[PDB]
Amino acid sequence: VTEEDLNVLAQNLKDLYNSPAFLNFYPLGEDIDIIFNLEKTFTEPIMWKKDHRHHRVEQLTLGSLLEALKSPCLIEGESGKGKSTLLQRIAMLWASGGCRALKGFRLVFFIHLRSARGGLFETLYDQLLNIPDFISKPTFKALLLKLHKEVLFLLDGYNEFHPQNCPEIEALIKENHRFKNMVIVTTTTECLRHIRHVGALTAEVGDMTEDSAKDLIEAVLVPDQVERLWAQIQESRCLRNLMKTPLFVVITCAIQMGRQEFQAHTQTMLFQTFYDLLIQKNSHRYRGGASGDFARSLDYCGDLALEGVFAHKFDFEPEHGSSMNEDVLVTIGLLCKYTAQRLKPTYKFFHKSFQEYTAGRRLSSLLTSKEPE
Amino acid sequence: VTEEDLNVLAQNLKDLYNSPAFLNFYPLGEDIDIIFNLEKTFTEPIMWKKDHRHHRVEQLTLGSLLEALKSPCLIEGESGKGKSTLLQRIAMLWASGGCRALKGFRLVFFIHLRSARGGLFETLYDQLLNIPDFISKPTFKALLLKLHKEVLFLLDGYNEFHPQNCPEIEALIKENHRFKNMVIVTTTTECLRHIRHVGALTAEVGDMTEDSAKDLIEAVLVPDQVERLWAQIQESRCLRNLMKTPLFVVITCAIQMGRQEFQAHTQTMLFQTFYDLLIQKNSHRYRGGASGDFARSLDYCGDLALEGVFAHKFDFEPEHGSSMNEDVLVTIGLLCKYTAQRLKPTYKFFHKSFQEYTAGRRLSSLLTSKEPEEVSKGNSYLNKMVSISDITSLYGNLLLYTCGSSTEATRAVMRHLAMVYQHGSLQGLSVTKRPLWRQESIQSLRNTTEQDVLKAINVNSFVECGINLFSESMSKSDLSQEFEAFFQGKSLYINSENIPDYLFDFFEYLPNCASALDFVKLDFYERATPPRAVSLF
Repeated sequence: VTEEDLNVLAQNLKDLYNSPAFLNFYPLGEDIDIIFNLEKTFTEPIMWKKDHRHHRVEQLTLGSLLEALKSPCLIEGESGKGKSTLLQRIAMLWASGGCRALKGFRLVFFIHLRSARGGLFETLYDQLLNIPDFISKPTFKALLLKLHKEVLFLLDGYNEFHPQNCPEIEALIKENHRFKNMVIVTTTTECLRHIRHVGALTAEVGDMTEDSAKDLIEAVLVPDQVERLWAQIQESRCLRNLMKTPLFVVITCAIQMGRQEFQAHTQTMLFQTFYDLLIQKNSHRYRGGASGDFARSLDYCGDLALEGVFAHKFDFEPEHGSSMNEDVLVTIGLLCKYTAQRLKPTYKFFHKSFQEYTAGRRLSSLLTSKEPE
Repeated sequence: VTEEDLNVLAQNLKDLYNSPAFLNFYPLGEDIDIIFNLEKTFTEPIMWKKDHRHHRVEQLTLGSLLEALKSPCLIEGESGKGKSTLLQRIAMLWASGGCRALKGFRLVFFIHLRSARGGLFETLYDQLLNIPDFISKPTFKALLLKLHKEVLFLLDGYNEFHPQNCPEIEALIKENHRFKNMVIVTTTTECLRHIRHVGALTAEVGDMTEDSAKDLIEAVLVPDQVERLWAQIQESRCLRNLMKTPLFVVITCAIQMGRQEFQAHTQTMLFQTFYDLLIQKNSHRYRGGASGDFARSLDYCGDLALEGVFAHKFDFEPEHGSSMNEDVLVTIGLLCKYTAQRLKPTYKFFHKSFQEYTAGRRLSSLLTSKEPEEVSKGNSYLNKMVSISDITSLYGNLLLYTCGSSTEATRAVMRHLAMVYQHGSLQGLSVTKRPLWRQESIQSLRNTTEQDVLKAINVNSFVECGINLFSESMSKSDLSQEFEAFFQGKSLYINSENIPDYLFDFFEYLPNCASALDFVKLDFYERATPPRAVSLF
């Protein structure tokens, strides 16, 4: 293998993203479905470049980010599906004849932070698989540098990231000044402060428009069924604004399988299914406690959850000492937190008010409790 | 070996499928026979491409799928013989001079998900066997790619699939974007969601036409024997629609070996043989439990089976916790399930109503049980049901299913038939529908109003149910004091235009109890010509 066939492999890269796995959503193991296939669901992402002060600076979309792009990305957004497969499809835009700055990269490689295997470049072979056999890893670095700007990489899996297989992960980002290719560095936000000193670019995924998010609802629902829902979020302004994030939409999308029109009817009972899903996600992730009883920790801070409605704020600071493990919920996403100086936890995963049902629930846990007191 | 001899091996592939094993059906170890040789039995498959929403999009057959084909297939259908050998014969169509898009592939290889052996390509050698000796596995992949679209592969065995020999199975499908050949990926449906993200094509095997399915019956049966059966599914619309699937056909096909014409006679007793066959298939597949007592789990959910007739639905959600193992039946096929978001189990393997006998059977299991209280528990399931009335819904037929199930015990059933005071239901029925008139009759001369039978309109509706019930436990003279009393104070009225064949049926063992009824009423139009009527008297 030589570099003259990089006009072969490049085409192959364009067909790496030409598959439903990239285009069908939530790609496994559920496949819930979160929403729908990514292409009908896909739209330009609300993002905002931020300052070092810790506040937003300008409003970007990828379409306007294309020529303004720099590397590494410290670009971040609130947890959920997030970067999803939409950046993958952004690559797919590089492979759909997209704007020139998507072709400003002769080769584009999707990268997986979430899974890794020696030899470490073969992770991509263990993922992308289009890796030719002649190219040793040194050869592969030498090859990549033959060009120096003609490759882009998306890193997928920032919380999923663990200590195992940790080296030559920061090398793409920190040693990017000598790796010469550009790259988009995946972030969750709990974690971001682990690379807040590496990336020449940085943006915050702003909450999506409610209206734009209805373009999500549309893909599975009949269009009148969507209009029925459109009447349904008129029920309340708190319901109407749920559509800011695609996740709330997913919360009401999971319900249409049995119904032509529905409500919960409570905005909170909608919210509870999502909490159980949260339990579902973290069962492998108990991170201490017994079985599912890590769940018990949210209950341990239940009178706290009680306090979110009650202390006029959904924001808390985890208790000093062994109870700091309460911020397990940030790990769970019940309480995901914003990196900031003198930072303290909040429930927002997008919309901290989402935690209102649990506060009502704790009261219920009190009402259905073993004794009158 | 080189590629210039791929015009040799290709011909050999065409004779791989040129064998009875491909063409004779169910290919081992039974060979039941399911139906017949595949060629007389073979027809174009009802399939429907589906959307990501989880509903059908268009109606395809393979013949129209030939040029529209894409790869991988997520194409699926309800469990049974399914893809059978019919796709194998589709290959055989590629090797029978078939349409151009079957020859759009220079080489076609049948693949077995069900059995595998290293080296893994030699599985095909251990199956197809036409694998030349020079071709190492790398050589074989390089060779296959020399062409990049000129090979098709059918994967056979999706539930049969296991963890052993699992790698380079998804490589044909997921790494198909670099394997360049097309391929049809076998699916069962319980399993499908394991590749719902790999296949560029996807279709749902729609239930076959009843009429088309008779082309199945024809291959073993004499043609008049088939016509006799054609009269036999006229017995009931539920029987008539059984032919939607080839399996129900197999259920009645297994019976012709001793008979020129037959019935079960119950649509359910037909259904029971199929259940036992289900037990037969899964004995190697006990998947927990002791011996055959995995069967006991359906019984464990027996009061559930009871509920399928009873909870107006054959659909259930398996119990949270260790009992989720109940969906063993999905593994068994008693309850196969549709993949879908927020999915819960159903009995359909094709036609979930098939489970109606087991619900009747559970009641029987209660009636034949070691003690009177379990029987009364079975009886308490009759505190659930109001008269024949419920012929409109799942418990109507239920007493039938109770009876095909048990003998003497249906006297208990006859007791509730005496506990009927509702007269069925009067909705949608009128004493002025039988004559077809809006004007005074002879029956009208007997009364001061236009109506009256209407009030107790289903007095003879009861009788049709009754002849079936009499017939179902084959209840002879044993249940006669009851039936003299059950049709008492009632009248039956027949039109000549709509004369049933089933009235001489009751007259099996008890024609005399006809005089429990008051008047049998007959309307004779068009011509005085009634020899068919008298034959009854």
